[PDB]
Parts: sequence; C-alpha cells; structure tokens
Amino acid sequence: MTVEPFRNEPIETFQTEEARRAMREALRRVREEFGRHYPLYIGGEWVDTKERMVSLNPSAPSEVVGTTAKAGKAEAEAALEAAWKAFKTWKDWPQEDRSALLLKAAALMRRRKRELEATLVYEVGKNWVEASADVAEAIDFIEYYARAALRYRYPAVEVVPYPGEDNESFYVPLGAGVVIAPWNFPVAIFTGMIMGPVAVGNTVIAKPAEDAVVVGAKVFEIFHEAGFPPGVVNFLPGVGEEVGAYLVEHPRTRFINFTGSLEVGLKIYEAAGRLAPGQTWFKRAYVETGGKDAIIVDETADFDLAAEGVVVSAYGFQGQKCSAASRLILTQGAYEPVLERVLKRAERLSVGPAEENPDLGPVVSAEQERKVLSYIEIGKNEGQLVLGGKRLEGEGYFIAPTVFTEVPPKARIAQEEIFGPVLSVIRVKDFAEALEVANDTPYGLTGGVYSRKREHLEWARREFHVGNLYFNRKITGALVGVQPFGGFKLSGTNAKTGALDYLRLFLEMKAVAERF
Amino acid sequence: MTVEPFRNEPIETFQTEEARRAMREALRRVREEFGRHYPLYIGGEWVDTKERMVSLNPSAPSEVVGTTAKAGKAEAEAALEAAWKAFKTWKDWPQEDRSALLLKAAALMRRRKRELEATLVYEVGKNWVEASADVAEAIDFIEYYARAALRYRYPAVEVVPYPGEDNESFYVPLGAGVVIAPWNFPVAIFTGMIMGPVAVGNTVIAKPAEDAVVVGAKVFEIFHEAGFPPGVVNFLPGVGEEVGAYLVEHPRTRFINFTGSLEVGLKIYEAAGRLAPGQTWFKRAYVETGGKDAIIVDETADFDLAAEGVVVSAYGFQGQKCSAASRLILTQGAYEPVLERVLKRAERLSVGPAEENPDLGPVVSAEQERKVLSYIEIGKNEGQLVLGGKRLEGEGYFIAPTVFTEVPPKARIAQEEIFGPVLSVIRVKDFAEALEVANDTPYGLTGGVYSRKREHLEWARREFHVGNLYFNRKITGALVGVQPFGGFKLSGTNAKTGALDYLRLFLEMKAVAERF
Repeated sequence: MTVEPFRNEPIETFQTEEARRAMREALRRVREEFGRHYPLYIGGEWVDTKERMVSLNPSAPSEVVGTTAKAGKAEAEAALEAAWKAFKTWKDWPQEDRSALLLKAAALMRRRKRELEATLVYEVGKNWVEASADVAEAIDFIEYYARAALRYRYPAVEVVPYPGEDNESFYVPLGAGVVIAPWNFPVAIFTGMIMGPVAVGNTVIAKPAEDAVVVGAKVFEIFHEAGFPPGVVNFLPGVGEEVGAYLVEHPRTRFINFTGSLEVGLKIYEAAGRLAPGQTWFKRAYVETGGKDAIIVDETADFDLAAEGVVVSAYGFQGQKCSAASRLILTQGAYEPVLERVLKRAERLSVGPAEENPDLGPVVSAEQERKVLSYIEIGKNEGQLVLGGKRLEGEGYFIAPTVFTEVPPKARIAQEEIFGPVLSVIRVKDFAEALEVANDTPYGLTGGVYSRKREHLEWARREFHVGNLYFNRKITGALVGVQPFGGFKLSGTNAKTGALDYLRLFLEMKAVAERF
Repeated sequence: MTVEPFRNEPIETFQTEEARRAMREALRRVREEFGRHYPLYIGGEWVDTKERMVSLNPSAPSEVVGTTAKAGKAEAEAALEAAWKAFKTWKDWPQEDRSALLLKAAALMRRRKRELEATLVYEVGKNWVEASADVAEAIDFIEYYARAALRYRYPAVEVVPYPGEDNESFYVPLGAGVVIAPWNFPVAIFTGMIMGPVAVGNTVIAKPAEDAVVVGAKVFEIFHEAGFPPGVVNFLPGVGEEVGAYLVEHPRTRFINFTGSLEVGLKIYEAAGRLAPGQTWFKRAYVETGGKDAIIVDETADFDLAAEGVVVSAYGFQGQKCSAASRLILTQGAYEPVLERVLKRAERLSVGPAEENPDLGPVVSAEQERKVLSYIEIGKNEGQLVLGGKRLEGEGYFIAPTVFTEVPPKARIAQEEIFGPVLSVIRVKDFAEALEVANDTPYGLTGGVYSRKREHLEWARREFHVGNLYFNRKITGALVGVQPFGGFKLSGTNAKTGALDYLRLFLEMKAVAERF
C-alpha cells in the first residue's frame, strides 16, 4: 500500500461551535450565490447552450438556487465523441496514476465539503447532518474506489500454467459509458457511479437528476480542478427523457450505470438488451431501483432502541431513500409497545426549511409532493391513518411525518415505493409470519430486525431476502466499504457499491498465450 | 486444500496399441446401442414422452444413433417446478458437499471416457482426437469448477470493519436457470455450462442441441449415477424453438446460460432484458456467440510452424468451432511463403467417416451442409477459390477443406461466421494493416499471430481486440484453467469459462450487519 488504509470520512453532527460557525458561513455563501449559471462540461471545457434548466429551493420554491445549460442530442453526440477519444489513452494510464487522480479529487472535495453540504441543504432540502452524510459518502466512494482499483491491476487473474507457454490474463476497461444519477444522493451516488468506472479506465457521460443539477455541476468543478483529461468525465444535465434515452439507446454507448425508480430502470434494462443499428457489443446495464423496505420488531426487542431506529429509518431525509423503512412489521407482542413509542417519537419531529436544520425538510419537488399526497389519499382507503397525512403550511413542499396502521400486506401503500415520509405498520402473529410479510413484495433492498432472540436473527440472516440486512440498528446509511450496498429482485442487479466487486462490472478479461 | 491441485486431463493421441484397441471396443459398444431410446430427465427421474427425436450419424445419415424423448411446454414447466423445489435445499448444502458431488461426477465421467468419445465420433462426426479433447475438457470443467467454487465459500468478501458491529458479506446462488447448449462441444460445453451454476448452489434446466441429444443423455446418466438430488439438474431435449423460447421468456427463469449462434444469442439477450408478466427480478443472461477469428502471419514468422497451426485451427473438427481460424491475414512478405505451405498441407488432409479417424469428418447435419455450401457459392463471387469448395462422394456430409484468396476484408465470407471448413485469405501491406483488418469485424473471440518480432507481439497484445489471443500456436483448444475463455464485442458477454470469474456470474451478495 502506498496510501493510508481506507477509513470512512466522519459525518459532522454540528454539535461544536466551530462546526456550526463553519456551516453558517457555508450556507450564507451558497445562499449569496443563488442564481449562478453552470454550463455543460464536455471534452474538458464548459459548454453553454441556448436553453436553460432551473433548479429551485424546495424549502422556498420561488427561490432559484441556480440554472444550468440543457443538453440535447447534439450535445450527447459530442459527449460520446469526446469520451471515446479520451478512452483511447485513458485506458492505458498506469492504475496508480488514475488512482492518484481520484485521490486528488477526494482531497479537493474534502476541502469544499461545507460548501457542498450547504448546496445540498438548499437544492434538495437535506437537513445539516443528512447533507454531511451525503458528502462524506461521496468522499468515501472516491477514496475507496481509488484503492480498490489497484486490486485489478496486472497481475490479478489466477491461471493454471502450461508447459512451454506464457499465459497472461488481465482486465481491460470497457469504453465510454453513461451514468444516470438520482436526486436523493446527488453528491454521493452521482460521484460513486462516475468514479468507479473511471477509476479502472472507462470514460463516462453523466446525466444528473433534474432536481440536483447545481450540486452536480459543483462536483464537476472538482473533477475539472483535479485534472481529469478532456473527455474522461462529461456533464450533461437535461430535461425529461430526451438525452437520457438517446444515450441509453445509442449504438456507441458501451454500458449504462443507473440509480433511480423501478419504472425507469425497467426501461433501461430492456433497452440495454437490444442491439441498436450498427452496435457491435452486448451492452452492460447496472441498475439500482429502490425498495419497499421493512423493519421487523418482535416482543424480545429493546422497544426504545427499536422505535428510535424506526423513526430514523423512516423519516431521515423525509423518507426519500431507497433504503428507507417504509414498512414496520410488528409481531402481536411487540405491536402496542413499539407503535406507541414510534408515534410518540414521530409526533415530535420538526418540519421546516432545511437551512434551519429541522428533523425533516421539504420533499424535493412539486411533483414529488403530488405523488406522496396521492399515496396518502390511497392509504386512507387501505389502512388507518394515525399520524400526519397532511401538507403543512408554507411555500416549501412540507409534508408531516405520516403513519398508517393495520395495513394489509398487499395494500398499495404496503407494496409500492412512495419515497416520502409515509410509514405503513403491519401487524402479524409471530416472527415466521413477519418474515413471510417482509419477503412478499417485488423488492429486496434493505431490511431490519429488532430482536434479542439469537435464533430469530439467525433465521432472518437466512430467510429475510434483502441485499442489506441490519440487526438492532437503522436500515439506512450503508457505509462505503463496510456494507456492500445493493439488492435483490426488483431492487436491481445487485451491483454492490462500495465493494471490491463493483469495479469488476466495468472490466472485461483478455487472455494472451505465447508458445515459445 | 482437500484434493490434489487441478491439472488438465490428458488428451489421448491413440499412439499406443492399447489406446487403439480400447477405442475400437468403445466404438463397438456404442454402435451396438444405436437402437437405444433416452427419455427426458426431470426431478430425478427419466420421463418419457409420446413424441420422439431422432439423432443421425453425420458420416452415414441413414443410420440412426439413438432416439430421445421430446420436451414441450408442459415438460419445461414441470422442470422449472422441480428445479425451484430442489433449489430450496440445494442452496444450503455446504460447498464442500456440492463440490464432492461434482468430483464424483468427474470420476464417473473419466471411467466412461472412451464410451463418450465414441459417442461423439458417431453422433457429431468428431475424429478420435477431437472426441478425446472434448471429453477431456468436460472432465476439466467439472474438476475445475468443483475447486473454484470453494473460493466463494464464507468468508470470501473483504469488508471494512465498523466499531461495535459485526459485518458479514457472503454470496448466495441465484435460483433455477436454463442452459442452452451447442452441438459442437456437446460433452464439454454442455457439461461446463450446467456444472458451473450447479456447483455454487443453483439448479439447472438444460436443453441440449438437437444434433447431440444422445451424448447429452449419456452425460445425464453420469449426473444421475453421481447422485445429484432430484431437480438439481434437468434434461430437456427438444425440436426447434419451442422449449428454449418458453424457458428464456418465463417469468420464473432466474438466469440463462447460452452458447451458440449470434442470431439466437441476440434474441436471448433481448428477451432476458424484458420483464415477463409477474416476473420479480432482473434476469441475467450469459451468451457466448461465435467469432470470425483471424491468424495474422508476418514475414518474420516460422512459416512452417505457422502453416501447421493455421491448418489445425481452420480445419480441426471441420472448422465447426467458435474459435476456428476462418481468416488468414498475411503481410506482403509472408503471403506467398505461407499461402504455399498452407495449400500444400491442406490439400493432403483426409476427409471421410469420422470413425476412421480422418483429418476431417463430415459436417454435422444436412442443414449445416446447406449453409456451408451456400457460403462457398457466395465466396465464389467474392474471392478466388484455390482449394476444395466441393461436396465429396458419400451419403455423409463430407465437404473438402476450402481456401479462398484475394478476399476483400468486408466480403461476406470475411465477415460472417461460416462454421465450416472454409478459410478466407487476405493480403495486407504490413503488420499495422494486419491488425486493422483483424479488428474490423463485429466479433472478438479468438485471434492469433505468428511472428518472431517481439514488438509485433506486444503490439498485438495491446491492439488485437479478442478475448483469447495466441502467439505462435493454434488459436483453438483453450484449456480449462489455463486460458479463461470468452470474447469481446458480438462474440458475447465475456463470461470467461474455465476461470474463477465464471462462477461469480451465478451468485449475488448479501451484507448483514449486527449492532451489539
């Protein structure tokens, strides 16, 4: 090793005056820069367009956080050209030089962390700690993938020797690919999806989510300052399906890395399976597509610990996480004690503009607000509303923490990903039934169990079919390196982020034999 | 390790009297059993059907070598039910016990090798050494995957620890999947495609190629005798697209492992990308889809060595290999010396009934004969026929070794996979142009270079874009363990057979965290 062992970046809690002072200044400076315009980034240069995209503050949507250029087909075509041109030489950088570039980018990101956190607060409505966790995870992806990439450098393939021959097997990167990123972790996941493939010699055209174009631009400012060669990373914010679909379907797109909704993920996977006219390879598509994640609590659990973990898991970042607890499955003995505790905790959660560091900021957009409120109306005819279920006062998209109980396991609110602060509570007889209910959704991303019974935990380890399973703690906030992150079933393709296995997805193997 | 280190099974050369006697005995036993009928194998039992399939001797197509049952949708459905039922417990066998089952199967196969070789001779027209190599490779896949599977047993995932927590990441098998196997290596590839997924806890429904159903049945006799639990492996010979299509498109098929034509592979990959009604996962499809493989020779080469390797590569098993040299790219200084030597060698090759151990047996079927003869007619309008290009006398599908010269790089016979004994010769100026021509096809499976110039070999190592590249030797016959086998581009998904990486394709990862 040429660098210190990987450790996770600390997540700031802002309990020191020093941290508060630094954050207040960062927020003030980001606020003072509202209205700034950020161009596209293609082939090493900032490229403007006639059309613009607007990014609003979800805590006060009359406020424009910033604008960006808007990519169309011509810009996508230019990005593809730049990315393939860059690939020709980027693929042949020694791995230590690519990894060093990543480490430089991590150092630069770390030095701008308060600024990036403040931008998340304003652009996507994260409170302070949610913002800090996001930026810390992004730094983690860079630090982790820089180190992981070294494990694939030659020699890395175990082969059986043969007499009179030299047999060499080695990995090579795939080419130029497309990243389609989500709005909910628009520093962390945006960064990881791009830097993983780039680390091992691929080039990337990245399409940020519409709601998070400004913070995506700032990440590109970092990539640019770090000195990635022209074309290695490209930034194409865009409205609607145009540029994303064009890139996914293009015969010259080698791979697609996607994190977002199941509806979109299904379309991408289907498109990736088709041979576009003139295409000369089988596209790889990595899709991470959300969840309907449950926490099971049985009567042996620490009910106070469970209630706290449930509230954190359900309502952190307003439940806008693919890992969020949206189902709470309670055995008969656990039902009253746990539900009472969850209600008492949840009813005390504050909701307000994200800059004030409330427990919950707003949901991310007017459209998200409409969807969550619509699911709340649906829930009213499926289960019993016992907390919240209302839009609060204010211009921001403020929705109260919401609980439905006695929810049928096959109810729409118990099956479909709402991605808002809406918890569905399901009552079951025992742990066996809890597992059946937990597994009976199309998804399989995260799950948790609060229980002191060792046999129930072991049972869940074997039978609770989720990619990331947690015992006696929150089910959100998977840490890079610690918990390889990715799911089963309709939660996606099990591309485990923050794990050595992630980078293998972006490599192919060549075997060369010389007979002497 | 609990067993001896892997070594490749010896390929019999039949240079001893005892080996020749043993083969003659096996040929006798096999033909005495030409009247045999082989049922389907589903859920641990041989299951017959009303309809039957006939398998013919391509060296004497009026001679029936066996009949099998014929699977339809009802049988495919029954096999899926059996495979999923088996998976429920097979997934939880300790790896050492699954691996021991494979090792038992390898020992049984080894004891029946002459019988299997003789069956290859009569059913698919392999000469003696081609048959021996095939069976040896099958045994290799079993021995190799049994050992490789251990590398994925817990603990196998490197994770970063976190204070106060136990973090466990481990692999689990996917479920029940489908294998669609080729006729050209119907012991080796049939066996490896099934045994890889099975070794790590998946269950498999296998559809043998129509032309090789009898030998597929004999492999299943070995699986049955070895004692794989009911439903773990299933055998569904079938006519046409019915059974394969049904299985590929089924919402409860977890993965598809395919080796065969590009036409079929493209359809399978597209179908795998679709969500069938009620499907609850993203299907994995591994496809290996052929090649248009070239050998480059420059003026520094050992011309005699090159000519021998070219003839072996082009005409071994009548050119019916995804790895076969179908293009010979000669620099100007190499052109006459190499072409003269190739023509002199090739014109001396014997063609006849496979059991007589000729250099070439027949092509596999009337349909293959029609395809190859059609390409010869196409070739006559594109290049210059200088050797062969004819059907020889006999009921058997005997086609002479064929050479076309002055073939334009973009000609159909220089681009499309003929899968017959047809070599296209292309004259180029120099090594740089040789590489340009080598790369300008939609494929990227195998390639070779005969050259003594070290800088040309390194150039090819970097620039000759094929998954399996060979210097100064034949480009066919990749050995399990030694040369991970699989290609780039439209040669498929780079699923490297006979390599540790192969098994990872049939696993997903779960991460379980306990906070104490």
